[PDB]
Amino acid sequence: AVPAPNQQPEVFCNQIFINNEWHDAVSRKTFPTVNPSTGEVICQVAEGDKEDVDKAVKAARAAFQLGSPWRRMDASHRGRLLNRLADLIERDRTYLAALETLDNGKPYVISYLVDLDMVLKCLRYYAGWADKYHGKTIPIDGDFFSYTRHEPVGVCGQIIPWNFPLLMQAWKLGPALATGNVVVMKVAEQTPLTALYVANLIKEAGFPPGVVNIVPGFGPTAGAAIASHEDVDKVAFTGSTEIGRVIQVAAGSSNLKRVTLELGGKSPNIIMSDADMDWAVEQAHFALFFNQGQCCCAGSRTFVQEDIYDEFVERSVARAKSRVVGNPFDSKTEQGPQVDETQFKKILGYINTGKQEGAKLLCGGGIAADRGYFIQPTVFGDVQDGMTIAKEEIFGPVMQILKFKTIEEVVGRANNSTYGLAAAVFTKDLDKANYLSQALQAGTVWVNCYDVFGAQSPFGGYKMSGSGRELGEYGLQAYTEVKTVTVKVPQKNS
Amino acid sequence: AVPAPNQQPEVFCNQIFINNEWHDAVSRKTFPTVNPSTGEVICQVAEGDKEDVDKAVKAARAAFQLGSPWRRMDASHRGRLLNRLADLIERDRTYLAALETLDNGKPYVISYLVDLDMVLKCLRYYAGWADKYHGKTIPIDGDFFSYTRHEPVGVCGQIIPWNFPLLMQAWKLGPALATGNVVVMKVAEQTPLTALYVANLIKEAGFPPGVVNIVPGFGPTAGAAIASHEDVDKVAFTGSTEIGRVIQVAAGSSNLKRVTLELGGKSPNIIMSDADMDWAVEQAHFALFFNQGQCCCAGSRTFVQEDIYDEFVERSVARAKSRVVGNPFDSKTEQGPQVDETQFKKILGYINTGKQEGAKLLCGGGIAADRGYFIQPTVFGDVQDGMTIAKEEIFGPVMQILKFKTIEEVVGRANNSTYGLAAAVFTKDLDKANYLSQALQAGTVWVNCYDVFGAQSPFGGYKMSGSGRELGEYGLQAYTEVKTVTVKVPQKNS
Amino acid sequence: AVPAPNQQPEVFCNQIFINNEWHDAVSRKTFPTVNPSTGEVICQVAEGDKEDVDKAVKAARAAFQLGSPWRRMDASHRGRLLNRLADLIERDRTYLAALETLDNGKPYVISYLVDLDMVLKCLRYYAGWADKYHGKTIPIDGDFFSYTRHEPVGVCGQIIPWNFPLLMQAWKLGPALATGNVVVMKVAEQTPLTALYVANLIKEAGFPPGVVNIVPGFGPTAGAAIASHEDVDKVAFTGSTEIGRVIQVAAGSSNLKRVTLELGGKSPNIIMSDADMDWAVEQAHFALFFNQGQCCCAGSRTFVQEDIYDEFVERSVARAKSRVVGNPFDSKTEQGPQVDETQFKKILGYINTGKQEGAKLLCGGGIAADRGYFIQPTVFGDVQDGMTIAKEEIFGPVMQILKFKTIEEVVGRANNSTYGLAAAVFTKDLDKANYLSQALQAGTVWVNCYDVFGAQSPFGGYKMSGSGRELGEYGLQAYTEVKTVTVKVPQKNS
Amino acid sequence: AVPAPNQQPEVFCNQIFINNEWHDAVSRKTFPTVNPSTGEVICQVAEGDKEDVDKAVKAARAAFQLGSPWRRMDASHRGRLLNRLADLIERDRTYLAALETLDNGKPYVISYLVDLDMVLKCLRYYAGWADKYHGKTIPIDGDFFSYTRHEPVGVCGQIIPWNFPLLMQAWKLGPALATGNVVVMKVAEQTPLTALYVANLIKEAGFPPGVVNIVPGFGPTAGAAIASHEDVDKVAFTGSTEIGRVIQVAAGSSNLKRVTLELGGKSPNIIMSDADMDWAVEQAHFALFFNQGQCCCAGSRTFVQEDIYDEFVERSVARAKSRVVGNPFDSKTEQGPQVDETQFKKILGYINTGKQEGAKLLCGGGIAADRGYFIQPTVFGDVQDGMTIAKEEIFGPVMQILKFKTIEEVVGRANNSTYGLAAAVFTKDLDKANYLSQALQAGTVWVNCYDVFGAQSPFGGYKMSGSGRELGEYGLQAYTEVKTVTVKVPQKNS
Ligand SMILES: O=C(NCc1ccc2c(c1)OCO2)c1c(Cl)cccc1Cl
Ligand SMILES: O=C(NCc1ccc2c(c1)OCO2)c1c(Cl)cccc1Cl
Ligand SMILES: O=C(NCc1ccc2c(c1)OCO2)c1c(Cl)cccc1Cl
Ligand code: NA
Ligand code: NA
Ligand code: NA
Ligand code: NA
Repeated sequence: AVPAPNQQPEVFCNQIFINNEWHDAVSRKTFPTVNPSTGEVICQVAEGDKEDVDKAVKAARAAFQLGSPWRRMDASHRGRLLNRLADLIERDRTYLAALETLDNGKPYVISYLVDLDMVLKCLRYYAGWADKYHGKTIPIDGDFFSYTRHEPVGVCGQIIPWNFPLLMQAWKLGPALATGNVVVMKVAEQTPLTALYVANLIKEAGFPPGVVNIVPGFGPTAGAAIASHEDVDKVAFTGSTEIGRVIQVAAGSSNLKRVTLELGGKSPNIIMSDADMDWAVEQAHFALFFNQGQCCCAGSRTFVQEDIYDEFVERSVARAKSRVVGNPFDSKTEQGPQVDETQFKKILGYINTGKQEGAKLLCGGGIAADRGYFIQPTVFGDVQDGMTIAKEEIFGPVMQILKFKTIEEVVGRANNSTYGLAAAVFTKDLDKANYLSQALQAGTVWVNCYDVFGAQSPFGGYKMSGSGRELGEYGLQAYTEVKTVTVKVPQKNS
Repeated sequence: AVPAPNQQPEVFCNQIFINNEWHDAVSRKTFPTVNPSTGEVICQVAEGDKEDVDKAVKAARAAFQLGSPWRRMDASHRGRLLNRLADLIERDRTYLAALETLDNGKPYVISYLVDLDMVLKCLRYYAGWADKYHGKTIPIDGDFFSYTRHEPVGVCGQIIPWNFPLLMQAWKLGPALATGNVVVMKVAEQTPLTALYVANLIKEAGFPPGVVNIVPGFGPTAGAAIASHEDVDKVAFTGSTEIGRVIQVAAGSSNLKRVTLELGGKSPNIIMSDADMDWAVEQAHFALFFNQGQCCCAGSRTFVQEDIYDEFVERSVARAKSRVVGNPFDSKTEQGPQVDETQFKKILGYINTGKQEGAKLLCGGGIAADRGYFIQPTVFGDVQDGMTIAKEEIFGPVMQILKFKTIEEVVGRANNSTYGLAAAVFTKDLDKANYLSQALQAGTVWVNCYDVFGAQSPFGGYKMSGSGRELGEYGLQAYTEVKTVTVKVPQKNS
Repeated sequence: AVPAPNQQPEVFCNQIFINNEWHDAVSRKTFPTVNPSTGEVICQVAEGDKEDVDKAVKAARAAFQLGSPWRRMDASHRGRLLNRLADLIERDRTYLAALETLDNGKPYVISYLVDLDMVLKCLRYYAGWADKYHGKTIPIDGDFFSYTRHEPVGVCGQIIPWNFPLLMQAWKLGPALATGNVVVMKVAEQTPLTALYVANLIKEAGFPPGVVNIVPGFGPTAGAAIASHEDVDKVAFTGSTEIGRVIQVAAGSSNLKRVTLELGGKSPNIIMSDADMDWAVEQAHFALFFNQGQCCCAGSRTFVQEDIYDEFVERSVARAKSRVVGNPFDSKTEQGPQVDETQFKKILGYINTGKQEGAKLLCGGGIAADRGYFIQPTVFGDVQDGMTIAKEEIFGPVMQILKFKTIEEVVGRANNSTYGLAAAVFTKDLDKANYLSQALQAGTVWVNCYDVFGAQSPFGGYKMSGSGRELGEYGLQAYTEVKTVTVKVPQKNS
Repeated sequence: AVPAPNQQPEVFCNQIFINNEWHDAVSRKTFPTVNPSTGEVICQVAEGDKEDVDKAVKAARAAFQLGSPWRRMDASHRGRLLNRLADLIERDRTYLAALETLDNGKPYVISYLVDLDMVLKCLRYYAGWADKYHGKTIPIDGDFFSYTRHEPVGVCGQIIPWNFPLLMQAWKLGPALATGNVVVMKVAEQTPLTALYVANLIKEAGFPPGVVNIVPGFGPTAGAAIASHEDVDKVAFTGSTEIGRVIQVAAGSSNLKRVTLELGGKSPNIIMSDADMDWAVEQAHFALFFNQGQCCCAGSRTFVQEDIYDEFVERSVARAKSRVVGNPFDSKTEQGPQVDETQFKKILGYINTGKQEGAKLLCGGGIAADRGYFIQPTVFGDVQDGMTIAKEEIFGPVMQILKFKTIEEVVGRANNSTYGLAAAVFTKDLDKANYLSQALQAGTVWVNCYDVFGAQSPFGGYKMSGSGRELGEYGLQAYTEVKTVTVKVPQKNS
């Protein structure tokens, strides 16, 4: 049940947001952001660089000074401000969902019902944590009173991706602001607009100036400037595994800022022979093709027990052949365009590679429209662990189906990856679900479902899929600096 | 492996323990403790009364005075003392095991491998908690520093049953001592001996005098004096639901002391048609017959799905007839005698009451030896929910087997009870297991097992099976008094 | 900026509230509620009794059924509902504040700025807890997966007092509803009206029918009915220690329902000779006289070190004489009337008692007006520990000032009470502060302040001031029932 | 009351420890470890490099395989093993104490009463955590059951320093083993002996082969090997801020392993004018001179209020001159030799800068014995913030005394450092205490004490003193990898 979208939403924010004001870049340069459905430019956006990041960091540092409005504010009041922000986002939900669809390509129905819903749920979840993340009083030996203070880490540099622009902004801001930090945020060049607008709403909500600063721009410039900045206390980066390597080195090279990363994956989706066939087929489709395949936790390795392989495959092809690709503003559209021409071309490449390395093309495999970055839903069968398409993140509507015989075999094959973001298991058997959930080396294990996120439950990678967790109580850990205070007392008693 | 037992072990402690010293009752009166296996007196025990509880409580109060050795001792040291006590108990394991069997009647092999293992594991678990039950520092509104101290509740009265004499002592002392409380404990007249020997070890381990005081005696006398005492801060009572209510009333009429209760049960053991038959049969036998059926969480309503009912009943009667009843010191014996004559008569009465209401007596039904309180492993088939034996706690080797058709049915029938201590579900199905464990109104739900206890996991009743939880972190809650300290500061900052 | 009050607000709700609907008593009976300022009837209210409670409990039980809208609702959505209730209460703040003052007698400026603000803060605080009170996964011995579910305790009977009608309602509803329980609430006959109007807002907020039910009526009838009810799972009572006793006995005689109590106190306010004199004198006046002295935690024993005694007393008496008594709607008013004629008389009796037993009456001591129930702020000096006014809760504007010499002395005297709700220490010295805060046997110790409450920090009694805690994370404990699920697994690994 | 030392303890272990066996370096190269009191070689030690590290990592990885004895072991049993290891270390206490003094130089009385006591206390503390670090059950949105498993991070590389050889080993092993990780440990070339002996005790204790592996060697070889190893999951480094940056860059350039750092400091010790003079002077002495000044948290900037400055300086100089230097095994010795030639020369270098830059050398200043790396207790007065000795970590017995006026001024000065490991405040004033503890940007703030460690309380740096915390519950975090398991259920209910 969804409000009709404005199919050409106006843009009101496209600059640098520092101290609750809008700036051009110091260089006065701009860059274009494109509508992926048409390939035409939406507008130019302020192209931030090191000098701009420098202004934002100083503004945040100022806001963080002992005795500032933000530092003195009651924790409960930080929660009031987060709740007010969620309220304003709801007020503007229909507009934001459309703007999201315009800049990103995802279907408006999904932006509205999924993304913006999750944004509201995330911010309202963290609003509640603001005054509940207690330190401890500690029964240390001797005549001492010892306790810990949970203080903010300080100035947090936050780098976010283009696949879920508003949701990722929320995943970062929620825990950060709940714990009284200040942020310098770099948004993706492919999708800067919606986070920029939310910045205006952060102003409207009443956050003191400098508490949230947003610098659009490129990675080799704006992003690198953040990771390497000498007065940034903490960096949180979501993006490719390859770039997460650059970030941590830059943190080592600079001021030894604390680092968390959310990176790529090649998550195994395991279908046992006792699985509910219909449910598992639809879920495996969802697991892979959701959001044009542009999900770090995409179920891009579908392991199917040989007894049910043939039928599972037949039903999966039928579903993929009937997945509607088209204008993201049409309510019937299941899959919009890929985010840009670079991804468009990289995905086509992987398709070309999968055919060459002997995988069996079951459907799709081509461009799905002559304008915009639309790709046919694609399904490869008889995929082998050694193939490129079975090892590398494609980040597109390309499905991999593999065949296995035993539960021991599959555990080994599933875990034989340098990735470890997520995994799933479909089975009716209690013992099989418990065996696999324990044995799978992944940050999240779904059982008879996929892509089930809740602001209550932590998310993050094992292995090279990242480190640290977002969401849940766990999402607060990376944003807290712990101070022990130990006080001599006349005579300690229990 | 089990050392050969001393079948008539010497008794060294048979009086009232106060201030690490042994006292006669102030009346000098004593009572007999009997060997359940023969019906003969083992020895006399000091019969503690109100005047003896008063002495015990005054001693405990003095030990709890601010600045006392017990109050000043580091938390980690209370932990060291508990580990030392466990070490001492293990040193005297073979002796304690045999004395447990002599006074209580359970098989020596079980006293040694189960009861004593569990006593050691309980004490060592709680030793670990001594210095880890943190208070909080709290982001309170305004210019204040606010925190909580987790202090001991104070003088705790503890009344334990006769079914697991040593283990029940450990479940009480573990948490209370870990958190720095002092104890006045009343032990069952049926089984005073092992608990009094452990008082010797407590002194030997170095607990300051008055920290643990033990008063053997009767219920309406010593036990009542504890529950009704004006200077006792907290009572923990394990026993029947009936006496559980005397305790809460006595607390309310006196000083409004804090109360926790571990009462009776009539726990449902649910076997679905897709259970592993062999496993389900043995586990169901175990679930009911363990400890001569003297378990508050005995699976005394065995619900079996109609499709497998017949096979289940045949296998269950075969197993009940094979159960060896004899001298608990004989290694072949699976079942010792009931704890005393009162229990002996009562259980026999219940069997009669069941042969009345048209339940099929399938085996046993009668006395099993002309010497001692031995009762034949009894099975009732085709039991109906309205029958007295399907409603009331028997506390003897009497198994009730009921039939059911659907999952909705068994849920309602299982839940239709004023008891809710435990429950079990046997099934291979993920969803059935999850549906039932959520739906069942019980303090503990075991899946594909029964009587699985861990010091790590809490245990306690829903409904009239008690309130509060023992074991786990949760067992600390009832023994902690929370103090908020809120301090005016010059200027609060995050 | 306090909006001008309507001195005669309209009454919209005066019936029994069940299933989100307004009912007359089955008996059709009503009782008058009085304006303690004029002594004249405001209106009549439905007089609920056993049969009305029974209907409410049934409605509550029905709303609690597995699969019901309240049981199935996302934890996070319970939070949304609590947040909406707060918004509506804030929308109607001016009205509720005026209504509170009409029925209770407290100054309108205080109803508006203190009570209402605290209600909003309590509700918004607990809103945040709804989806954050996690159960545990537990490293139990053996090949098992063991975890705890934190389930709602169930049908909760809440009996609340007249001193803080709206605030006490919120302190009870917040934790109960955050944790998914259902409520049958008995409001005070002196002050039923504001609670009933809030019921209307509960409906407007969208809480399912039967989740909150309110039965206005008397104590020995509606109150006792809830306490003794066989289908009420938990009872929370705030009132006199004497009635707390009846509540506990009732719980024990019936179904062993869980019980928490917030009872009376005789809280010591300790002023060291090195305290800021001006601040100490204002805070001491506030501590005793706030809300016409009708606070469970009133600083009703003011201990003042002998070096500063004569000056403190002189300043205290001066402050008491200038305290403005009169019309609670008049901004100039500091002190309204006591709540009713029963309290009025009780306070006059204690005043006479004080004079009779030799306490030095320094000011007031009598009736301050003819209409209503106004009492002169009264100060006794040279009070001794053995005096009745030094021991018993007066619950009126009657201050006790006692002289002490040493910090070791004052600890014993402060602690020599059957009460232990709160205490305070005024001193500039770090060591004196830490010494006293540790040594004082009280649920809350304020340092250099008094009556500092935060939804974040727990509050409750030691000894006979009650058991359990309200506010903070601690306030969730009594509203939770712990279920252990222990599942057999093929092979346990770390 | 310290048992007599063996002043020339025999060495039993001097090789590489892998799989509970002793190995020569693959290259058979060795290196001398020297007694710093005499400058004479104690013995040769296996010089491990990359190849030996690879052997140790493979051993660790194997011990960590699902289904291995270490993986299947009950968590409570891991605790039993830690406690057993502690008992063994206690058995060998005088021996390890003497060998520590022999290889490191610290006085045997301190090694015995401080280092080994703290090793015992740390290991016993973490033993208790083994089975108590619960994951969560989470009330996620929707029809799901969601929980977290707290799993081990896996193969942990641990690089420890030479200043507290045994204690640092325990600080790393306690948490890592309590949570069921496996370790590859690199010990400092200056002090490899006591840690290798503890490896024998780990074997004796019962730890499976490969769970703990120790590779002595140099930093740029063995250490860099661990940090860059593609199969090490986590690294914990304690050492110079300079090296810590190498560690974080290796992490980033290899496998993105998780990293924690405990680095250097320049901690401020703040003496307010109302401090207790005698106490403050003796504690300022201890704060800096402890462990030959070889403490990361040394109070190396002693800020003293101008009103008591002169008296404080005179008293400090007097105490410094009386500080006994010499043979660490002599009971009168307060200060042993520095650890090695490199440190010796670097300290003398800093003393030279201090003189060159115009700091008043008040006592000491050079070599204190003709044999061994003994340096005189040195005090510089009237130090200025800009001086090299006020800024850089000296890590020797060189005291900086600075003069200040206001509390605001000194906060700004103390916080003007890229270090933030610890700090201390001396004052009798409640408000001053609270103001400073909050305001100081340090990982630990001591009040009226210094160098007060407890296993219960976390320790770690702000800014460039490190990241992550050791000790306490917090110390378990870096050693846990969190897994979310989200399960579809028939129907979610509260
Ligand atoms: O729509 C859902 N997930 C889609 C999804 C996929 C990848 C994502 C995501 C949501 O959030 C960030 O990454 C979804 C579902 Cl089917 C069930 C429960 C909760 C949720 Cl949120
Ligand atoms: O106005 C306050 N207390 C008044 C008060 C007294 C007794 C009470 C109460 C509020 O709530 C229940 O009992 C108050 C103050 Cl002065 C400082 C901080 C927070 C608060 Cl809430
Ligand atoms: O002797 C102590 N500290 C000395 C010390 C200094 C630096 C350290 C350390 C111990 O452990 C690691 O770093 C000490 C003191 Cl005076 C009081 C309580 C507890 C402790 Cl352990
Ligand atoms: Na775009
Ligand atoms: Na007996
Ligand atoms: Na009234
Ligand atoms: Na050496």
